[PDB]
This record gives sequence, structure tokens and C-alpha cells, in this order.
Amino acid sequence: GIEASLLTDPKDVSGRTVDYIIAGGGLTGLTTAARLTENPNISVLVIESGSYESDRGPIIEDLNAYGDIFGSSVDHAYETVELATNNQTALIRSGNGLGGSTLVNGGTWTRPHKAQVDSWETVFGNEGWNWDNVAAYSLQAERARAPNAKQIAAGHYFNASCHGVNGTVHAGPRDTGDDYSPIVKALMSAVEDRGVPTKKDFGCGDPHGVSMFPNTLHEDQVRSDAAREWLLPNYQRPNLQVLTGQYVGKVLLSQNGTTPRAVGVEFGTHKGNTHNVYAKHEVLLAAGSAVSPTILEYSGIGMKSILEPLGIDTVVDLPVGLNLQDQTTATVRSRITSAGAGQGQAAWFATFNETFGDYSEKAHELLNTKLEQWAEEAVARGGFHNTTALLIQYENYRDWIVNHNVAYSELFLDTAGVASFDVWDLLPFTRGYVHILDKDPYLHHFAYDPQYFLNELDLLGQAAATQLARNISNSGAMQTYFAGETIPGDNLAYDADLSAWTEYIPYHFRPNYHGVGTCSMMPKEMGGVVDNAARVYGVQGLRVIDGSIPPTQMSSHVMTVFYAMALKISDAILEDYASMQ
Ligand SMILES: *[C@@H]1O[C@H](CO)[C@@H](O[C@@H]2O[C@H](CO)[C@@H](O[C@@H]3O[C@H](CO)[C@@H](O)[C@H](O[C@H]4O[C@H](CO)[C@@H](O)[C@H](O)[C@@H]4O[C@H]4O[C@H](CO)[C@@H](O)[C@H](O)[C@@H]4O)[C@@H]3O)[C@H](O)[C@H]2NC(C)=O)[C@H](O)[C@H]1NC(C)=O
Ligand SMILES: Cc1cc2nc3c(=O)[nH]c(=O)nc-3n(C[C@H](O)[C@H](O)[C@H](O)COP(=O)(O)OP(=O)(O)OC[C@H]3O[C@@H](n4cnc5c(N)ncnc54)[C@H](O)[C@@H]3O)c2cc1C
Ligand SMILES: *[C@@H]1O[C@H](CO)[C@@H](O)[C@H](O)[C@H]1NC(C)=O
Ligand SMILES: *[C@@H]1O[C@H](CO)[C@@H](O)[C@H](O)[C@H]1NC(C)=O
Ligand SMILES: *[C@@H]1O[C@H](CO)[C@@H](O)[C@H](O)[C@H]1NC(C)=O
Ligand SMILES: [Cl-]
Repeated sequence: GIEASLLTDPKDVSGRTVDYIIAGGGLTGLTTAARLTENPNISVLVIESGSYESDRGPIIEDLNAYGDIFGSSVDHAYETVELATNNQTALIRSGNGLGGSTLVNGGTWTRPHKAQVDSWETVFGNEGWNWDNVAAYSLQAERARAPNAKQIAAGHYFNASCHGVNGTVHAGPRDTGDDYSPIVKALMSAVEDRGVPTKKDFGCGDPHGVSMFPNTLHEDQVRSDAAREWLLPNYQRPNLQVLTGQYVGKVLLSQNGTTPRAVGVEFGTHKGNTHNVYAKHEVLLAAGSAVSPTILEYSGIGMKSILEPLGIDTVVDLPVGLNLQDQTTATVRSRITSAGAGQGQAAWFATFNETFGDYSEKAHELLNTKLEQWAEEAVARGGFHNTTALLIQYENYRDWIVNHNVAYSELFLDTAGVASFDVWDLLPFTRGYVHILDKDPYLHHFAYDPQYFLNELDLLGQAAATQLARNISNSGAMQTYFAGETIPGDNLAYDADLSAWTEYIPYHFRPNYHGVGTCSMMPKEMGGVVDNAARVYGVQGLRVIDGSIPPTQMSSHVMTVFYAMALKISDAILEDYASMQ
């Protein structure tokens, strides 16, 4: 069985050499491990802090149990700094175990807007990283099931041209067995009355309007976590080894040559009892966006101003840990009538003007005139180091909004007994950072600061989007099922205006846990940490291959893109393997 195959004893790899070491057995780590070990000549060692959780039971396997796992050993629960917006510490839910956050996520499977991925090539200089190519890889990774009559009647629409059916990640409609709630179609009707589209397939490249979507689960409804999809079918490969229960602390570097070279990693759980393992080809960091950048800093790769005070010698100076981009989420929940009973989720990917409504003109005026001021302010807060380069990101977002009308906010609807919306501004302008606060990796002492709501448009956009969810919950066809609001409920007057919502939101939000950008894939001159093959600048044999690298957020759930990203980087790694013989 798979459990018996896992390594737990450090002595089983201490001092040994393998071709590739992957730090982190999460979404990108396991996808990459599977792709690389297809060649029997290539030995891979995945080092994961957690262990196998896929067969534990409903708390992991049933998507409807979402959230029950929070606070447990399968949740890293990274704590942020005391946030300036509300003087409180927030918790960043992040999966701890083989499969990473795919063990604890909502399972939502959607793709971003074509123009967003295209800009990774045209604005962020990543040759080959455009919608056509990334989408091709995403379809390659996908194994989707079309909806049946019951699911179609509920509101599903599936364009076969936009989905892979021969891939690895099992995806299809969530179906608990009971009737689907008529509230999903009621929401579609409510937005149709406003001229908003409905039933677009959110995997086709223009996510806009209200639609249902596939989920990452098998037909029997078992969660398609990355370990179940990429490791379980392949664990008997002799060349694939997985060490659990250990943290990679830092990358071992040789500076005896021209350019520093990653020769292995140090791992363990506490200072003073560590172990080294070596890589003949490369070290690949896939510990997640909150951690890969710290592994770099502990190794001497990061900003001298950060490393020197901690006693760490700066081997390669790069803006590691900056450009952190996570979203803010708030909730609107209402009681429903029994007529609205049934299962079902849907989401409104709302454009900038749909989000702001009659405040659209004023919001556009800010978007048009405040970009330089915002960039200077974010740099002064330490969210980024180069103002001009940040301004380019902001103008890219403006171009997405004004020239491509991409979705700006997401209003995610859960039913199953209530009408509940989790709402988030998809494109935050704030930029945060993560930096280590000690030289010892095993102390796990770091400052993770997303700087939520420190940009004024992010506060206005979140407030407008959440106000919209309240509005639509009692608009048009939705009025029928409305049986009273419970959240905010008594906590915010029902007729509250936009200003009132902006005062309420800082005290009633949670991180969205979609953090990206801490090792941004963009040119060094634009503040990047990795090139278009995910290679860390100035270091040989070292890559960052996880959610740390996307240089922008996107109007979608990220799994479809991260699986594609891992497969694309895997190909680049294999091309270099052939060049290093
Ligand atoms: C997060 O926490 C930090 C603190 O850790 C908060 O930052 C501090 O915020 C306070 C204000 O809340 C600020 O203190 C003021 O500093 C001013 C000097 O720069 C003072 O002039 C001011 O004094 C007035 O208000 C006091 C408090 O009521 C009175 O005791 C004092 O006598 C002064 O009173 C005059 O002004 C008030 C109107 O404010 C008026 O009613 C009176 O009639 C009179 O005219 C404060 O002491 C700190 O400087 C901030 N920073 C620090 C490091 O302490 C931050 O705001 C918090 N964030 C959130 C979101 O809550
Ligand atoms: C609560 C929540 C809900 C989400 N909902 C959705 C959704 O509905 N749809 C969607 O598409 N996406 C969703 N996501 C996001 C998606 O799951 C993540 O973006 C994705 O898993 C990130 O992949 P990754 O490879 O970068 O990191 P991860 O998958 O987080 O994997 C990193 C791995 O590194 C391990 N690790 C950490 N530190 C170390 C160390 N020092 N050494 C060794 N191993 C280490 C971790 O335990 C983990 O297994 C959600 C995420 C969260 C947290
Ligand atoms: C399905 O998707 C393909 C590719 O995007 C597109 O050409 C086609 O028009 C779509 N069909 C429908 C009915 O939307
Ligand atoms: C959004 O509103 C602004 C300001 O009224 C307008 O200029 C712009 O064209 C609108 N865009 C769309 C897609 O309606
Ligand atoms: C700052 O960013 C801009 C825009 O990408 C770039 O032209 C410039 O070279 C960067 N500055 C430095 C000092 O690298
Ligand atoms: Cl299946």
C-alpha cells in the first residue's frame, strides 16, 4: 500500500544523492514528481512536512465537509503580522500533507480570462506563457466529466471543447444525491434581469456572469486531491521516493564555481538535528507561496536589508518575498424558504462595472488617476521595491479592466439550506510581503503581511462587491426564496450604503488563501525572482515551481492554472536534463 511506501526515517536519505529534490509534496510538487519520474532513469525525492491524508475519511474526502479540517495538523494555519487595517492577526489556512492545499480546498475548478494569461508573456516577458499554451497544458492535466440531465437541469453548461477528458485530475459536477436547489437558477434570472450573462463555461477563457462549474472530485464524489491524482497511481515507481514529516530548511549552495549552484537541501524539524540530501541535477521548491520564499532567504537568497540583520550572508541579492498578492473575503448569508431546499453552488464573476454599479464612474476615475500614488505608497510599505515596475503591474490591471472587461469580483453562492455568499475582490492592488525573522528555519518565525485593504480601491471594491451580494440575494427571482438576512444581519443596517460597508468590511473579512507572487516569474528588471523556466536568477540548478511564481492574480480559482504550470515547468526541467548529460 501507499502508506507502507512512505519514508519517515531521515536516515533513509541522509547523505544520499538523487537527481531531483522537491521541497513540498503539494499540488505543484507532486504533479512535478509524477511527470519527472515517468523516465525510470530519473530519481526524485519529495520531502513533505505532513503525511498521507487521502484515505482518512470524509473530513478530507468529502468536499461538503469543507472547513472541518481547519486548525488541525493538516492545516499549517500560518499567522499574519498584526494587520494595519484592523490591528488583528489573521490565519492563513494552508494544507499540511501530501496534496498540500488540495486536501483542504473548496474544489472549485475554473480558469481565468485569456487576456490575463496572455499578459504574462506580453507584459511580464515570459516567452511561451500565454493563454493558448497554458490552456493546452491545463486541458492535458484535466479529466473532466460532462454533466448529466439532472445536473444540466440544475444550471450546468459544459462546452466539451474547453475540457480535457483524457487527463489526470478527475473533475465533474458535485452531486450529493439530493435535488438541486432552484436558487441557482433564481440567481441566474436575477442577474439576467440586469443584462448579465449566465451559463458561460468558466473553463473557456471568458469567466463572466453566473454559472455552475465542475469540482475536483471523482464520480463517486471523493475529493481529487493532488496526492490521490498524481501520487496514488504511481507510488510503486522505484525512482520516486517520498519522505514525510520533515521540513526542508534551506538549499545547500556551492560557491566554489562561477555562479552559486544548488547542490542539495538541509531538512529536519529542529535546530541541531538536521540532515543533508543531495541533488545531481536540481533542487525544486514547491513548499507554497508562504514558504518557498522563506526557504530562499534562509539559504542566503534574498534582500541584504532583510538577511544581514538576521546574521545571514547574502549570496544572491533578489527581492524575494515581495509582491505578495492575496484577496479579501466577506460573507452575506440569508435564511431561505423550504421551497429553496436542495444542493448547489454557483458563482457570479462580476466585472468592474457590475461590481461598482452607479459608483463605476468614480471608481474608474481612481483607477485612471491614482496608479503612481498607489505604487509609491505600496513600495513605501515594503510590498515591492521598484515603483516603476509596480506601476506597470497596475497599468496591466487597468488594461484588463478597461480593454478586456475582465471579472473584478467573485460572488460565490452556497445553498444546501441557506443562501450564502462568500465574496472577494479578485484583483487587489495592495502588495504585501513575507520575510523570515530569524536565521533558524525550524523556528518558523516569519512576518507574513498581505497588507489587506491598505490600497483604497481594494477596500472600495470589496465593499461594493459584498454590498452587491446582499442586493442580489433579494433582487428579482431571488426575492421568492429570501427569508431574512443572518450575516451581516444585526451587525450592519440592511440599507447600508457604500461608505458604511467600507467601514464594516475591515472588521468582518478573512484572507482568501489564494496568495501568489512571492517569487514572481518576471524579468529581474521588473522585480522578478525566477525566469520563464522558473529558474532563480543568479543560481544554477534551483527553481521555484509553485504558487509563489505567478506575477499576477487572476479571475479564477487557481488549480486549473497551477496544474498546467507544473506540467509546463516539468517539460522545461526535462529539456535541461537532456542538456546536462
Ligand atoms: C492600531 O493600533 C495603533 C496603536 O498601536 C493605532 O495607532 C495609534 O493611534 C492613536 C489614535 O488612536 C494615535 O494616538 C494619537 O497621537 C496623536 C499624536 O500624533 C495625539 O495627538 C492623540 O492625542 C489625542 O487623542 C487622545 C486619545 O483619545 C487623547 O488622550 C489626547 O489628549 C488627544 O486628544 C485630543 O484629540 C482628540 C481627538 O483625537 C479630541 O477628542 C480631544 O478633545 C483632544 O483635542 C493620540 O494620542 C497614535 O499616534 C497611533 N500610533 C501609535 C504608534 O500609537 C492605530 O490607529 C490602530 N489601528 C486601528 C485600525 O485600530
Ligand atoms: C482554504 C483554501 C481553499 C481553496 N479553494 C480552492 C478552490 O476552490 N479552487 C482552486 O482552484 N484552488 C483553491 N485553493 C488554492 C489551491 O489549493 C492552492 O493554490 C494550491 O494547492 C497551491 O499549490 P502549491 O503547490 O503552490 O502549494 P501547496 O499545495 O500548498 O503545497 C505546498 C506543500 O508544501 C508543504 N510544506 C510547507 N512547508 C514545507 C517545508 N519547509 N518543507 C517541506 N514541505 C513543506 C506543505 O505542507 C504542502 O503540502 C484553496 C486554498 C485554500 C488554502
Ligand atoms: C465552445 O468552445 C469553443 C472554444 O472556445 C468555441 O469555439 C465554441 O464556440 C464554444 N461553443 C459554444 C456553444 O459556446
Ligand atoms: C464602465 O463604466 C465606465 C464609466 O461609466 C465606462 O466608461 C465604461 O465604458 C464601462 N464599461 C463597460 C464594459 O460597461
Ligand atoms: C525598475 O523597473 C523598471 C520597469 O520594469 C525598469 O525599467 C528598471 O530597470 C528597474 N530599475 C532597476 C534599478 O532595476
Ligand atoms: Cl471518476
